[PDB]
Amino acid sequence: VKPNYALKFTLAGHTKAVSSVKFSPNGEWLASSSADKLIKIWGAYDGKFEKTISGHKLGISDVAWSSDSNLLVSASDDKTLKIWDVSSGKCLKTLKGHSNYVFCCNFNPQSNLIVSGSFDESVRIWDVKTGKCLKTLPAHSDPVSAVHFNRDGSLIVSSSYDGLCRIWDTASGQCLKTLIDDDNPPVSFVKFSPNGKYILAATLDNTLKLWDYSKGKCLKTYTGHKNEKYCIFANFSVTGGKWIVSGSEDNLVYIWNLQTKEIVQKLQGHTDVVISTACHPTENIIASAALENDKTIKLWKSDC
Ligand SMILES: O=C(NCCCCc1nc(CO)c[nH]1)c1ccccc1
Repeated sequence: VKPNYALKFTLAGHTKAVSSVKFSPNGEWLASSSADKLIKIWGAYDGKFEKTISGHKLGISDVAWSSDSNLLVSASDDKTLKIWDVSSGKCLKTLKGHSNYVFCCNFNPQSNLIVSGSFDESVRIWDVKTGKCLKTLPAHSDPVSAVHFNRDGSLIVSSSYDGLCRIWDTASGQCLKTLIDDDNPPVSFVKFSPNGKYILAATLDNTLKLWDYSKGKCLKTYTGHKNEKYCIFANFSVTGGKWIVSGSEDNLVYIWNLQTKEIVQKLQGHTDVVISTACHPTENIIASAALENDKTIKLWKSDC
């Protein structure tokens, strides 16, 4: 079986490259971040522009939702993260400490913590309530491309242009595991599978790999897309068929069968690198976003 994702909405408004799109956990909203220093909120189902959230002094690389869909965190080239009240659009805290661009951020499931990755080669864990840094992990020896909590928040995974994926005990900040192959191409993206047993990792050799966390083994490889330059997000689609979803530097959205590794669909429409894709938490909906020749978000819908 293949999905049949078709274009429903093109979301225009960003004046520079989009960097990241993410659906709210309640499925209501899409949040977008951009080089234009703005966060935009859009209706997930009708594509309707809701509001602009402003305050960062330089471009935003990443945005992430709290579990209750009430807060956003953004990661900025201004070396800060900002926690936002989405309803008011107000900046609640500025997270200060990173010594270079903040690239990537995520809330833990409880949403009492935020994890961030920076070009400063550190991973930081922040208290949402106080806005204070709790820990600095000396995580990598090159820029940190991604950070993610597992399903219960007990673990962090990070990836770096140093070619490593590392798994961290959240409570202690101690490294549990380093995923190395024999080569070490830059790791441009990582996240845990919904059940937290696997890690999906992108490398800048046009390759996605599914890793067994517990064993430290590669189970699956997904190829045929273009990824040698950008930190392109990848997703587990779980609402219909079990797919892998990724953008591509050839301006397409790739969708693979998770088990077979076959490409099942290629979504044509963007006029630049598809940097970010997000899978809706309950509907067969994909959001895709493109760099500065395009600057649009596209919403797609499938019957499976
Ligand atoms: O990908 C780059 N710029 C596009 C915007 C950021 C996309 C992004 N991906 C993630 C994955 O965690 C977070 N944010 C980039 C790559 C190399 C050097 C400078 C910038």
